[PDB]
Amino acid sequence: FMSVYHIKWIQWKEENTPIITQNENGPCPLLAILNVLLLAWKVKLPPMMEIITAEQLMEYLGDYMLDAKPLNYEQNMSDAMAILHKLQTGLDVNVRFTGVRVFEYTPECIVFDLLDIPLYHGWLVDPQIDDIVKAVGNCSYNQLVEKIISCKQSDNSELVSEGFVAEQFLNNTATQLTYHGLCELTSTVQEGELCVFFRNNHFSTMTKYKGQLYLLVTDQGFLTEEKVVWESLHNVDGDGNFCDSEFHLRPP
Ligand SMILES: [Cl-]
Repeated sequence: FMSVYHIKWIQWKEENTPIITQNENGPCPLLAILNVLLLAWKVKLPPMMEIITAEQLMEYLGDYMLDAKPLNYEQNMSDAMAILHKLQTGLDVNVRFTGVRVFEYTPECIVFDLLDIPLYHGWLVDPQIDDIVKAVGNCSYNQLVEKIISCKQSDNSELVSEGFVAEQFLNNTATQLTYHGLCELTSTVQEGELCVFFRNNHFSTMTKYKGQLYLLVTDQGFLTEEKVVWESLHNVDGDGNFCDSEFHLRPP
């Protein structure tokens, strides 16, 4: 399977900087990870370049690992390279609902750790609602759907309660971003940090500028719109504000 991606050239901190736009693959982890490294100027593309294969994207990412090498790192780099192909053949990312950096460990955590790129989500139980805090506890998404099923079958009333309360949480927060998650993300990401944001099995490049969270606009529809670079993340539901590469509102 050969995939081709269109490169958008933007002015990022007053320097000519490429971003990879999504094709049929959509907002896959590979684009979100690459775009962090391109914006950080840790990977440079040829100034010509308009188009790039998934294969070349992979070569660039693996070359960046051998170049950023500073015996066991060899194993980890090799394991990361094998795992790196899962970044195109599905990533099973499993959040916990207790913190913006908390996920169930899967071997793909090897890639983010070796690349030293932070991974975040904002699917967070509101700590002010005690029955949800207790019902969800430390569950991963996958553990909670299992807990719901087990707990509804229980002869113990309390456990049947936690089951229904956990189901209510999943139904009511099905967008996979909560207001509390958005607040914890905003205060946790540092000014100018480049990072990956996980929501609804989609990966986005995220930054913070003057206290405000933005997602990099990767949608193919905006390839020639130089003034659409960032989208504000300021609410759980509805569209953010489209901004240029300097975070100013795109004129209507
Ligand atoms: Cl800036």
